[PDB]
Amino acid sequence: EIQEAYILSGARTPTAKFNGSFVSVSAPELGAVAIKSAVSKSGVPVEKITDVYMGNVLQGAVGQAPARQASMFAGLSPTVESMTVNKVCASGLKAVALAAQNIQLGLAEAQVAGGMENMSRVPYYLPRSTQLPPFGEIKLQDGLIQDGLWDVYNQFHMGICAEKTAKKYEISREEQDQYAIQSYQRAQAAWKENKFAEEIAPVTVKGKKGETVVERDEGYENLRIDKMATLKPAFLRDGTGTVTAGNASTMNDGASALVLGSKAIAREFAQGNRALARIVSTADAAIDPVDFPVAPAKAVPIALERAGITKDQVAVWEFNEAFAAVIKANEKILGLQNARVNPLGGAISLGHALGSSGSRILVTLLHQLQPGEYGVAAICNGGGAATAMVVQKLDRV
Amino acid sequence: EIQEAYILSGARTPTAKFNGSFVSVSAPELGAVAIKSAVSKSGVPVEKITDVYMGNVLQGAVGQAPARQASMFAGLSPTVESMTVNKVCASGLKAVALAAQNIQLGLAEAQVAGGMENMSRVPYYLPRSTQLPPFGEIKLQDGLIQDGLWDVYNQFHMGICAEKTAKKYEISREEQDQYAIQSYQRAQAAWKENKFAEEIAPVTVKGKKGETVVERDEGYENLRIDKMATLKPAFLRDGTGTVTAGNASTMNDGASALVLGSKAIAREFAQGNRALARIVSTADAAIDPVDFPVAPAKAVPIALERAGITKDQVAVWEFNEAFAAVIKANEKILGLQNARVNPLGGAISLGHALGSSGSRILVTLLHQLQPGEYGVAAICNGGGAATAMVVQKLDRV
Amino acid sequence: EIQEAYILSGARTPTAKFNGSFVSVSAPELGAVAIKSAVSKSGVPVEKITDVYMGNVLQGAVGQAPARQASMFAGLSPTVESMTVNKVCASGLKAVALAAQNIQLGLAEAQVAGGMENMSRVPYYLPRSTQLPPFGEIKLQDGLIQDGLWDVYNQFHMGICAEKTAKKYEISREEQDQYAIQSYQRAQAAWKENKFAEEIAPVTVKGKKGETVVERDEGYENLRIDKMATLKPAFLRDGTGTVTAGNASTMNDGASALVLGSKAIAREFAQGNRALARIVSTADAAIDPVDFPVAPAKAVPIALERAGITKDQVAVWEFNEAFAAVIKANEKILGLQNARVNPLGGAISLGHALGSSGSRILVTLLHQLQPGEYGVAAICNGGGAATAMVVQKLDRV
Amino acid sequence: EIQEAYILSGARTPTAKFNGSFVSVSAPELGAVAIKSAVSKSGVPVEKITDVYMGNVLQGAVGQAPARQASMFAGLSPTVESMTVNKVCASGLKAVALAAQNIQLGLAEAQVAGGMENMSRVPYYLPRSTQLPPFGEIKLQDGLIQDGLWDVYNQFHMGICAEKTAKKYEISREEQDQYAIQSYQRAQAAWKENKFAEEIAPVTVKGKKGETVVERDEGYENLRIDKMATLKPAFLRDGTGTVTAGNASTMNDGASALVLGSKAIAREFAQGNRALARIVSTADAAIDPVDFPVAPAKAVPIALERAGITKDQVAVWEFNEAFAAVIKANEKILGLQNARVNPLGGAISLGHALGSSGSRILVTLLHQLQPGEYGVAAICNGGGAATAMVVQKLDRV
Repeated sequence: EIQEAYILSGARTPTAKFNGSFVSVSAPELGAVAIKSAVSKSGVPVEKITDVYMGNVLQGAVGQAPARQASMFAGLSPTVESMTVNKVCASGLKAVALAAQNIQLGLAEAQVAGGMENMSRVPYYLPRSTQLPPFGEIKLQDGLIQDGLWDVYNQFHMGICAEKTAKKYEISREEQDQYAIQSYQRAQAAWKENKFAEEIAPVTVKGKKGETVVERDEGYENLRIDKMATLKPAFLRDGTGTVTAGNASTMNDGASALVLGSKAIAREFAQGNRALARIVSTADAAIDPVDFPVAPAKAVPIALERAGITKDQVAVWEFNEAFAAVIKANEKILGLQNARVNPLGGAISLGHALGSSGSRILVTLLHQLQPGEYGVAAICNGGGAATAMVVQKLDRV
Repeated sequence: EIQEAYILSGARTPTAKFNGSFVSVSAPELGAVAIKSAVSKSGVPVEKITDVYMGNVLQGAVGQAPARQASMFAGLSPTVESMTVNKVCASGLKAVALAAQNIQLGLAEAQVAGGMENMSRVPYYLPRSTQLPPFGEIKLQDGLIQDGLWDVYNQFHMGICAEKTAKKYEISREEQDQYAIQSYQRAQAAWKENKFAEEIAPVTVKGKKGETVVERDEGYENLRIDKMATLKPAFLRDGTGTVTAGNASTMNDGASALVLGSKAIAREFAQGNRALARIVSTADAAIDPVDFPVAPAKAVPIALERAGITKDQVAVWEFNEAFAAVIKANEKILGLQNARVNPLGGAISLGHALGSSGSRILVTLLHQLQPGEYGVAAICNGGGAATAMVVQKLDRV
Repeated sequence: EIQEAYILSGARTPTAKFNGSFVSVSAPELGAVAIKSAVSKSGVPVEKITDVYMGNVLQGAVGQAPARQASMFAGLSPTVESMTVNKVCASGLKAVALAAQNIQLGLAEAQVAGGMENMSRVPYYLPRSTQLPPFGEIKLQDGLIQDGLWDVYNQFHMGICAEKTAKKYEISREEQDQYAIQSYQRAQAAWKENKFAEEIAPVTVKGKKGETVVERDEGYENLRIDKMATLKPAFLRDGTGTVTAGNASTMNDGASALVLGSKAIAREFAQGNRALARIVSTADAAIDPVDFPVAPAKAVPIALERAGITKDQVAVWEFNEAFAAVIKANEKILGLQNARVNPLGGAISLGHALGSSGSRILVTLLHQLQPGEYGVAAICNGGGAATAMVVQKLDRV
Repeated sequence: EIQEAYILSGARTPTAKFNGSFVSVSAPELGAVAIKSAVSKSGVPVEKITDVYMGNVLQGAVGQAPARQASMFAGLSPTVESMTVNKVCASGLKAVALAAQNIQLGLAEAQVAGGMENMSRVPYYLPRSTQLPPFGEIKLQDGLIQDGLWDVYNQFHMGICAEKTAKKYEISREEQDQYAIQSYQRAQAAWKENKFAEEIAPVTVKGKKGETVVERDEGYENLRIDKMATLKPAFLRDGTGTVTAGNASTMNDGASALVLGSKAIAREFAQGNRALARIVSTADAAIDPVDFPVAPAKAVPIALERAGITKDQVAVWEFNEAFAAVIKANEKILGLQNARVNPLGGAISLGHALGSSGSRILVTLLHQLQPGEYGVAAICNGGGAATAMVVQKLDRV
């Protein structure tokens, strides 16, 4: 009596630059535009949707119950339950898996899930009087670094963890800069062909002078293939530095949302749906924190097993491009050198709104699968962990 | 083939006052102490536990992946997966349901779940350069208020939500103070008889020169019956105010954790476990944000329906005492005036560490049920929601 | 045996915009530039100069002993004594008076004196732990407001003081806005003909890529004659308001410095010096804090009396344009609507670096005086006071 | 033509501990209390007093025109002119020398002058948006440290300057501790005989429980002769260090004020005055910033020559006890190791309100001279400078 869960629809905001277009738009406002567009496209009447689960990594100053904000700003009923989920970078995918579980268990027939992040709006932390010294210099941490990008156990940046997977699998500066230039080109190629028009939910940002409609990603046109090899290593300055701002993910503001359904709900409302797919399997996996870059290589086989398919049976892989080194290490271990991996670009060129990325790569995946094809979305997360989902694209049922 | 999920064991830190015994101990350090104790008391080999789900509502400056830190500081393997959950005050119960689902779907045989909050260590928020005015006065938000206790939709304290439920259900200042007084007395009674010794995991605070072992809830000895009628309203000062510091929960630091298992794991390892129980059902439910106080009245029936039991079959009820007004309104609507609700005290007297409280009431519940008895934990949460769990205490499986 | 004191030099930095070209350049580093130039142009060997007195009304985060910093950055010997003076907006004129007094008493034969402010660099104030509340919202004062522009006794902006001087002496919105347009045109006319080239000392700003040389006042171009009449009252928002951002002075970053000498030093080194003049008198005067705008009307008569001259003998008046309402009020009381007041514009168009403006309007006066002419510099200051100096331009002796 | 100036009265507040009795009382309120007393003991009719000059080193968040605030809170007329003077630690004595100059030129007949500092109330500095990085950790400077106690040129504490002076003049840990023990003992002797009753103006602190009258210095009782030789160096902690919290100035809150008069005003109203004295000479001197400790040794001879007296004609020396090492070094250079130096204690035991201390030592010096005796107040200040005043105590004329 374990049931099956279907993706009926998917939408994402454009991915804006750090301190760019979405500075005045909170993560839940971004969530709201992704959820409004997902429910519209699902063909499901809003009253069947009973829960909104949204990933959000940096919750500081977002106000009470971020997920609940997104739900309410999307115009959903106050009767719809909600939850903000933090599996760091995996938050968005994990949220989709949690919503699927509600359907798999018979507890609900329709769900919305995804993620959201406004990195521009994460704040600095001032401790209260009892945790301040009585005199002398105070250091205030940036939430982006202390909560987002700093390993607790080995007290260094995620960038250093990548440096140590880059050496252990012999992934050079040149190999990394090659993958990054290719991510930028695939993104430019996909935008010229307009491959993101149907998944994208435009954000109307207000203001004093204007009203601007943002409908295009920000940062994918910034490729200077000249400069890329001329960049300093951003994290390791002991001579052996290979990760740079060029060949790593950028910080971004953005959101993404999907509507999920039972077999019954998919049949009645979703048969022609463009993003219609079965959730075949999900899997989480963890190893040592420093080794978070290769966690996906642990999660993917568990997911493939639970789906009873081989690697060769998945048409498209979407792995989140945290760092070029991450993709190349994971390509090596799973033997995916000639697989379709991030064909339209990834987080190096399209951006990384942390809480959203897990569900944004799923939205991108579903739009580039043919009927009957298996897809895989996998994303690594800080602390040494990863979430992978197997999806089968469908025309009906 | 939906499997059954069993609580094998349960522990909680003491609940320390705001700016007290735990200012130096981060929420995940507190988490690790409750987890260490729960796994130890479970009798399950540590390698069979595959996931740690911790509730935590105010994640600011806790550092990356708060639940991951709790799991590692507990000595659990880096192979153990984690996720930190934010359903505001319901976070800790929701985390237990989420872990139960892993077992129900056959994805794991043993879990740890619970919650943690250090309200002392919640920072103030300073926005970055791009959100600050060029000149003129700046307001820094506390963070306890902006993220914890401030409604986004009606821009006012959770306390005003309590005031409106107090008027609507004609719950008097005197009725509130009388419940508050009873909460204090029940907590003093319980501490005199040492009724919390089994469930409490002492915390070792490495102080200035020496080291203090905390094993006693702080706050429950602070009843001044005489002064109770003359306390100022904390939130509403128009003459109609009824909710005070006296009849409201306090801010607190603490953590709580349980070990869950499959039938196979309980049989082989937990026969006769002191806190052994079946998770018979769970329910989430939501209504208008201002009516969050009464959301538990909507969830409890759904959870009783899914257990196939009636109110009268519930031996004891653990409802979170967010405000006296909350417990009285729920007692009215569900007709539980003559049922055993919060027999040993609650949040008014024993404290409210937001992210922990949902799992803290479950731990307290399990230690006061006889073999074969049914119990309900229920907890309201900001944005207008609640979750309720039905448990059946057991000698063996 | 009271000796006379003469002015031999006279320099000022360009007045940069708030958050303009000098954000990187500390008020002392600005002072040093204006000092280096004024000692160079004096002809006096640097070893004869024994003291540096500099105005600076906003000293927060400037570092130890601002005036000292100015002196040392200016290359002057550690043997030179310094003091930083705060008479709010009079600070710069006051420091010249006090340096003159050293010469008037026979304690020294050569002094540098003047003023400096970097309002861009004025900080916000965070109370230490003993003056912070244990929880809830904190207000951080700007300091441009709290220390700079806020009357202590009547808790309102210097702007409100001006409003009450604008009503009392019936000075209308249109009368203010006329004077402002007039000021803006006199500054353009002056810069077109390049009149400030002699008095300005260019500031080389060291940047991340190259070096910029700033030689031009920033803000005198910004006249939109039409928009002036539609600008909202800045300070008084009950309908009756007349004072605007446009008809008021701006916040600015700049410095000014003069070299003073004994008769003996003037004769031996400074005959036919461009700036050469005798300080014939000074006077300070104070009234009610709200009436600080009309305080130059109490100080100029006293200063004339001590000079032993009549109003109609003074060639050029330089009153600081703190507001348009100020200049007009003082034109009505002294009967100067028929005299040369601020011929080359003032603080409305040329800016207002608080601590510098006193000595700035002095340098600007000395450069537009012909031999044997009497000039008066006068400057109102917050708390209800003013400082007036009478000079006599000289070719020799 | 140059007159001479008379001290007619002298008052100070008790010197309160850092974060002690005056936390809630702003520097200008403390100045007001000291001014009220000095005016009241002057037996000058208030309206003859035309100017208030007060030292204040740390003006941040004190509000506009600190000296004006002291004047107005004292009850003096808005008629009265004011100025706040910043010569670091020499501020209060320089203020007295400036006010005298007004009398010595014939510009006034009666002046108030002194200093004030609330080091408890000095704030931390948050730069505005334009001087903050776009992301990453921020350091907030205390303000006591950055403006008060940090050398700009060398980038180290005023305590490191003392450590250099200590080693250059072979002043050992034991020698420094002996002077500090002696300072505490002399201060205890002076308090047991009530030798400060005449000069101390008690401060009334309004609380949220009642009123407190503070009449006694805080800190002079804290001597533990045992624990003094066991204290860790405070500023040089590499093992080389000699200066401790014990043998250095404390941080303190306090204020001090004298009334000054013409020969004509002394005669008509101050014959008999307890504190009555002539200002014989005043001198400022400057050397290398690291050498500030020894700047008094350069300033004293200049002040003596201008007084036309020799060292031996001085009954009592008050040198501000910034560091025990500062006193012992100047004693060596000037050959005053056997002279009457700080007989009733100093800043090491009696505290050190920066802006106040220069005039505080002057009022202490006046109350221990006999008629016809010469006294010297000398005080080193940050940036490598000092101010010395020579007075002659007088019973009349």
